[PDB]
Amino acid sequence: ASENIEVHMLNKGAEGAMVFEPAYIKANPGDTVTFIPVDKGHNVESIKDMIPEGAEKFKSKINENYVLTVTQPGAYLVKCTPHYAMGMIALIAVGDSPANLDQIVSAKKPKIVQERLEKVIASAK
Ligand SMILES: [Cu+2]
Repeated sequence: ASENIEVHMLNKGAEGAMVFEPAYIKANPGDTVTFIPVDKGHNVESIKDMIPEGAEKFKSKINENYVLTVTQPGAYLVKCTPHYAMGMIALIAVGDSPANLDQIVSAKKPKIVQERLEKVIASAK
């Protein structure tokens, strides 16, 4: 069955300022991911060329509870549009072995983002 996972958007979390909690999401195809802003001023958006081929781009409105359906297997890098430069990202691993994860780790992106992205990848390891 399809499960729903809740992800929160916070000004301050345990890992720092401007975060997605959790920042790492393990899901199966057909799962929904619900993005919930706790504080005002956050949204969720897929980052260009950081979702698997076949997946559709999306961008939520600020403060709305966004329901994302993941169909394609692989890795999804998401961001909060206004705080992406501050490291506000979340990774969604749908299925096993996202082949595009390598491509997501190497893609050009803010240095503070790379730090968080790597750290979540190591913790999931
Ligand atoms: Cu934000």
